Amino acid sequence: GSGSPLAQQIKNIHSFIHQAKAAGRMDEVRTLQENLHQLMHEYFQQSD
Amino acid sequence: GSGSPLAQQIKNIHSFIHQAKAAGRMDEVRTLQENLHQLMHEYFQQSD
Ligand SMILES: [Co+2]
Ligand SMILES: [Co+2]
Repeated sequence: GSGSPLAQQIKNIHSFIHQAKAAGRMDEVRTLQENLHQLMHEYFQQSD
Repeated sequence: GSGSPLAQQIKNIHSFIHQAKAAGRMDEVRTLQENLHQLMHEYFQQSD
């Protein structure tokens, strides 16, 4: 594929984590970290 | 690609975060999250 949709979502969530910290919303940071974790599982597949 | 040496380091650090959490070492989780953050900046060539 040429869209790299998951890489784009990862980049966005990364940015959103810094923004939530800057807003004083560490609660939102936690949820976004969980979201980033899931995306990393989708993107970085464990493989032989 | 997702199989580069850098991707392997990301996979490793990700696993180490789970292990540190299991050990109750949230201090180590934080340091490892900072390391993951840097690797993601390298891999996705993102700036803050
Ligand atoms: Co995981
Ligand atoms: Co960053």
